[PDB]
Amino acid sequence: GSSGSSGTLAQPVTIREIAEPPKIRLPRHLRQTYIRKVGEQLNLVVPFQGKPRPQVVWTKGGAPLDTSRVHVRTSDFDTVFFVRQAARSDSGEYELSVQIENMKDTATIRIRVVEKAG
Repeated sequence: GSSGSSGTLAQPVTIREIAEPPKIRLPRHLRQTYIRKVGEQLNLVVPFQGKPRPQVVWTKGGAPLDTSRVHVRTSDFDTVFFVRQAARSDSGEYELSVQIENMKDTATIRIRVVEKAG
């Protein structure tokens, strides 16, 4: 008779697979113009998920942090951002992207600095 079926011949593809995809868990306190005062110390904890070890990239508009005066303590678990004094200048947008074997993620953060009142 005549049966029906699909299929083709072609060597398989062997390639390592990812354990867990990158995910930038943004808190509710970051989903809004971060209002802060000048001089005060900044503290931002943006947790990230993924495996085996998701990289953490920090950029301000497109360029990486000067990493000269800023103290960025990234932990396998989550990353942490802090600053001695929040100068009105700092006020901008912090983009956080997670690098992975064959995956990548991005995120935006709004930061606003206001001069103390007197």
